Amino acid sequence: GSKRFRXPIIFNER
Repeated sequence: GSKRFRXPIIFNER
Protein backbone atom coordinates (compact mmCIF):
# COMPACT_ATOMS: atom_id res chain seq x y z
CA GLY A 1 0.00 0.00 0.00
CA SER A 2 2.95 2.29 0.68
CA LYS A 3 6.57 2.50 1.83
CA ARG A 4 8.45 5.72 1.09
CA PHE A 5 8.81 8.52 -1.46
CA ARG A 6 12.04 9.34 -3.30
CA UNK A 7 11.57 12.41 -5.54
CA PRO A 8 12.11 10.81 -9.02
CA ILE A 9 10.99 7.42 -7.70
CA ILE A 10 8.30 6.45 -5.19
CA PHE A 11 8.60 3.31 -3.08
CA ASN A 12 5.27 1.68 -2.24
CA GLU A 13 4.59 -1.74 -0.73
CA ARG A 14 1.49 -3.43 0.70
